[PDB]
Amino acid sequence: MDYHEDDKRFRREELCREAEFLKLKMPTKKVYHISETRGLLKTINSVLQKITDPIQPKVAEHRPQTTKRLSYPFSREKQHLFDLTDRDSFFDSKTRSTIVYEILKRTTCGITSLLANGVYSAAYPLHDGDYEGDNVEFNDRKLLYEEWASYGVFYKYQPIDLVRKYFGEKVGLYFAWLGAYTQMLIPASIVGVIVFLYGCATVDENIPSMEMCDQRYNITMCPLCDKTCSYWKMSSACATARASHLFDNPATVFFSVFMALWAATFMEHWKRKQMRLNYRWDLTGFEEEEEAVKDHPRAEYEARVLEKSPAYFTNLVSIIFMIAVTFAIVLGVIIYRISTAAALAMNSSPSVRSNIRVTVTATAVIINLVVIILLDEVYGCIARWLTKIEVPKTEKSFEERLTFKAFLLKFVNSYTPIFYVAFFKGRFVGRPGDYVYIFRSFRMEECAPGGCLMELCIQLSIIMLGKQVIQNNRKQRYEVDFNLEPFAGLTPEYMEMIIQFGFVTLFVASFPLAPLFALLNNIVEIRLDAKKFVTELRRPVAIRAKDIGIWYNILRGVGKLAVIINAFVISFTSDFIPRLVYLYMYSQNGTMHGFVNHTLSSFNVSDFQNGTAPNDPLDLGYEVQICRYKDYREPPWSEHKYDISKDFWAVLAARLAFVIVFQNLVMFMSDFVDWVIPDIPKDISQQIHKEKVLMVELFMR
Amino acid sequence: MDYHEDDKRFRREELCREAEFLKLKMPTKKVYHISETRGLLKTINSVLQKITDPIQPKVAEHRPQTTKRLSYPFSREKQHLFDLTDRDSFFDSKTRSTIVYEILKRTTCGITSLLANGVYSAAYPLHDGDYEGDNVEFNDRKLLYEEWASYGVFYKYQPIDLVRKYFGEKVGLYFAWLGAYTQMLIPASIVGVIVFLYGCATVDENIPSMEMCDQRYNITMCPLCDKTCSYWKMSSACATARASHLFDNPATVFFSVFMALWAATFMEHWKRKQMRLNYRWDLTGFEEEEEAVKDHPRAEYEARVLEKSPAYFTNLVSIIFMIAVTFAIVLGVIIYRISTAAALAMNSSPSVRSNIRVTVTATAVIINLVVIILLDEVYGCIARWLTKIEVPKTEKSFEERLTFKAFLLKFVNSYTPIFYVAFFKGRFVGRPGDYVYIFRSFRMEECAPGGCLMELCIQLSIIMLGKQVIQNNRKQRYEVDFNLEPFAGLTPEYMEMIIQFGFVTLFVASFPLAPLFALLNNIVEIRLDAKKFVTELRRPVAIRAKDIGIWYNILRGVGKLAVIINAFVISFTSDFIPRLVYLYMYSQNGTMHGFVNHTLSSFNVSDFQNGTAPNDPLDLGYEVQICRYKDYREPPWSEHKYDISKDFWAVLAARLAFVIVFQNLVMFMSDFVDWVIPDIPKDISQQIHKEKVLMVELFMR
Ligand SMILES: [Ca+2]
Ligand SMILES: [Ca+2]
Ligand SMILES: [Ca+2]
Ligand SMILES: [Ca+2]
Repeated sequence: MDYHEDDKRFRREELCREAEFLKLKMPTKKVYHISETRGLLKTINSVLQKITDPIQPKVAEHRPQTTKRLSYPFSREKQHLFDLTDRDSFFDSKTRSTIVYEILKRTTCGITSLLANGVYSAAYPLHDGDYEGDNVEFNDRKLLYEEWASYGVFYKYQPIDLVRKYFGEKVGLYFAWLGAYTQMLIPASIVGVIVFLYGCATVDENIPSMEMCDQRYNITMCPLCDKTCSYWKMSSACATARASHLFDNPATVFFSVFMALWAATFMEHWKRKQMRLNYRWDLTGFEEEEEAVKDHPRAEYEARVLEKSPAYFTNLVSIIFMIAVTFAIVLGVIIYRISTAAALAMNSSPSVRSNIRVTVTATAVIINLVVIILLDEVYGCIARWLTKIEVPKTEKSFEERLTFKAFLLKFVNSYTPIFYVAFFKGRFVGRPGDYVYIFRSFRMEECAPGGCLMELCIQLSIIMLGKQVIQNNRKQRYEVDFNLEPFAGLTPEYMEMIIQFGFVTLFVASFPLAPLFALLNNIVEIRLDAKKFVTELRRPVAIRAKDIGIWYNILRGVGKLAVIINAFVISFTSDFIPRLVYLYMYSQNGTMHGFVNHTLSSFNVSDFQNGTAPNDPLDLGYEVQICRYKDYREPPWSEHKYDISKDFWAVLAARLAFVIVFQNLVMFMSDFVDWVIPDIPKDISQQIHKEKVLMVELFMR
Repeated sequence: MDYHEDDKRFRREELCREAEFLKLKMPTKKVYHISETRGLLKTINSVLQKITDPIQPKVAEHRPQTTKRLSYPFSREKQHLFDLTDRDSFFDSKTRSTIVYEILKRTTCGITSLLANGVYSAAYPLHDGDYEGDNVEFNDRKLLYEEWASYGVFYKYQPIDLVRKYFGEKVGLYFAWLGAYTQMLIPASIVGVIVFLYGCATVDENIPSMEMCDQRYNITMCPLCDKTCSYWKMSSACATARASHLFDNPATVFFSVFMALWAATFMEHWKRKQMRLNYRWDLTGFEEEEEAVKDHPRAEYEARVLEKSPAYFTNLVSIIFMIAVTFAIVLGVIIYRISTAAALAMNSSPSVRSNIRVTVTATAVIINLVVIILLDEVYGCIARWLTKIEVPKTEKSFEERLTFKAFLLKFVNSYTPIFYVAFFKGRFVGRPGDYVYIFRSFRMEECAPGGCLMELCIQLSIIMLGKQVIQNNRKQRYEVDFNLEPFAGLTPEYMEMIIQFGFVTLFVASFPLAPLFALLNNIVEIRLDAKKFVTELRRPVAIRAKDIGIWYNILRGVGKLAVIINAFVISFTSDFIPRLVYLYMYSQNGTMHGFVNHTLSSFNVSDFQNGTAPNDPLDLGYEVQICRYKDYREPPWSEHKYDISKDFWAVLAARLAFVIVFQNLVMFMSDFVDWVIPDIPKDISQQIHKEKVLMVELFMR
């Protein structure tokens, strides 16, 4: 049981002599202000860095950090830059660790240069006591384990003041943002359940659904593949049409508008909440610019350029990153294209005879998700290498550029198959008179029969649930925390949340119960992150932060892109605009009767291109003469046959007009939601006004 | 010649006794810190308010206001909140007037309550000396008259430090913004002249222009009016087609993109320039919130609601303002509709026989501009009355709400005829088989023959030049400034500049030399505003300001609306998308030959509706059987005649797709221009860093 002390570093004790000299030179600089104690356990030494009482005001004044006062107006104690009070244990462990880390970073041979050189293996603070220990005494770690880091306390609120008090305000800000996201997902999940129940309660009487599942019509569709498969009855796929209505009803369009407004309201609710937490924790912006130490490779680079005496190199690095992003996009496209074929071969190998084209698609999206998880680490390493060779000036810019590059790579390799299936999947394929052949021998495949909106939503389901699947399916203190996993950072924990937010905002024009899945994921992910921070990972160094930072701009950009993505999803891949066009232009009775016969276009089977027709035309029991495809083209009994008709141009014009109306009106409503809701709450403003006039009154006398 | 003194107020000296008692009560409160001297000239007294030396540090410390320091690092003197230096005339006239006005506003019976009550006619400062006076001694007013307020010094730069030193920093900020606007209009004007010369150098060989001005084709167009006029040859209007190419060439589309980027660049340049001027003048944000005195009607309202013991009343006021704005819109539409008819009757009264339909349109837009100038004051008074009955809490919110209401009313009544001619002018009229009749007897008019883009640009020309036309076509001091016109405010001077900016950004997709007209207007308007501020108007009270305020948000909103307005102008009223559609879909040779025959649609003259055909079908010398209109409809020799064909839907789909592409790409490029250009300049940041570390170093010792 070590005494009350602070951040400790780990040495390498058995060139080696130069490393030992560098390991001993800095403690000689630490003699004046840091106490030390060495320890041997079996073969490797370690050192301790307890700091003394008079040096806490020495560093707490040069770096301005807040301190609670004595007076309590309205039973709420005020704060000040420094207050001197006896029984000096009021400096909690996070403040002491921050002061010691600032001492380590300021004193040169910074501690990061010695850690990257290799003379120091690690430098971590120690957790206060132990969690779930026998006969422990009022531990903050134990309190956070029993009240916050438990699966049986998931419904209760989280002690955000306690997690700020223990793991600092960056981890506190992350958990407050995650709690705000989880709390805002509840009304979206409720409305999503309502919309899904509306879809389930209407699909029985949905007129296209009954027209497409009806027998005695005997409509024979076009083969949709090469000479391997053949003509298929449309009714044989209309069970997909029963699943199709649950995702493209007008309630889903209202749901898209509601989630645009919900993303806006969440953005300014978090904008107010971060100012509320800034009022609660620290409003001092005295941490001024150009105070962090520069990078040692940056120092070497500037020494080199002053000896040999930039923007061009940084522009070249950004260009290389741009072709890297384009390569990632085309790589994701080709990975999805080969993964669906690999799943098709795997399912056709033992002749399972599913005859549903859903289990094979689930296998395809599962192996695609596996490959995406495999290349996520590759893209992270590529982004880190690209950012390190640019050698930014400070650590903050280094972290922000690494964050930007990693987020763009995660965005492209996590949304490339979904953007491929949603938009560029079965539109560029031509008429059955003549198809388009990529590499002059392979046809570009059409999507799922009866509508690949079902394919899009099951890919969304599997990819969103895969993140849940991969997570759900005599000794002294210093060696115990040495056995613990080191703390990496909040950046990969923000990455998955931002990707989930992209799923929630970008693709609920096709999946109304995505907020429900996101809420069910976040409910257990809050407790998993709590258990990981309390039990497994080492104590974070509690770096000071004011707001979230770059991820707020990332959320704003995702929300702005979600408007145009949702508009394009509703217009093009949702098959809702053609229903409106048939209802208001071609109905002739005011009802949606004959919509399926209007959408389908005839094709004479004598006009295939060089044996593309199937080898078995008698599989249906009759010799079919005309198949029906879906492209809005002229019938074969016309003067200009297999040509684009007026209906295609009318439907396309209506789709583009709806994109214009949706995008403009939804951006205007989001701007109105931004304008109405103030950034600063009125109560926080009157409280900070009262606090500043009360401190002026107190310091007047 | 009065001595060195400050702001003086004007009394009413011959109930009257109560007014006299209120006029004498407040000078008794002025005895302690203000000196006074009374003066009679013929019948009315006046008072003087020279302030004493010890009161200047008393008020200059409670309200933190700038004071130059003695030391000059890099030949630039620093700034501190207060410095004590002998020869106390370093406090210039604007600071003394501001201190005296703050004294007047703080001391109760505020000075605005006594001025609105009626006991005080005016309260104005005196100009330092006189301009252009004989044997004057280094006057700032004289220096600004010969160096800034003159028409012979228009090419030189303006002394922005001197105008800040004399009329304060609000007038300085207005003149700096006007100078930045004039300087940024120069490259836009150069590119506009280049684009206009490109249009002039191509119109000779423009294939639609030669096809439309060619003889021997003998195309007879539809009557385009009621039974009054008759069929007209298209060539008889193709001189308008020679003017039409100068405004809808592809250089104009590139010009629209260039002005979107130019508006973004101007916004970021002014954003940097206002921070530069903030560094030069004052960076202190110590003027905290809730320090201004509340309104007396607001005090009466809160006293009433506390005695009798809001959001509903404010919402009702905003609703009344919304129906007021809608009424202004429909009023502007009907004013244009009756003004064109009034001009037509006025021109047809003496039988001028112009036969050009341009002089009558110029008369229509001139009288429309006259009516708009007439109702601008009406809308300003309506906005002031609507804002005053809402009784806002402070003066700043009162001015901002009055500004918002006045700007919306100015926007609607200044852009309603232009938005009417651009978009809703000749599109809702039907085919010549059957027209639409408003009020069941009057046809909705078609616009000018050969293209009403010419009508739109001549209306833009006249409305933009009308603001230039209405502007170009033994005694002591206190009585001299009493004879001068009182200072109203910078709000009406900002209104015309914002309307000019709306003209520059919203409508250069149809008028490429609008920045040239704006530059030629601003060149003389800077000098007229300078002469008005120096010679005619009284001295402003020099209220402190940091940025412009609401007008920056207004400029941002105008620039954001300009993207979609320009996209709709290029797609719908520019006739550029149909040229692209004919070139890439119907050309059959790759050239623009037969475009006029493709756009025009035939109509049999046997199919007019109830005598709508003209009374004189033999005016052209032949009995015409088929006229040609412009609606993309099926020919009469068709199974479905006079019906919308495939070409209309294709052209409409291309127009909407171009609106989508233009809006999305142009907003992305504007966001990229905002993102690349930093808000704070790097040199200003390094200088404020150097200044703060040097003041820390000085105050350390
Ligand atoms: Ca996590
Ligand atoms: Ca807001
Ligand atoms: Ca003016
Ligand atoms: Ca910027």
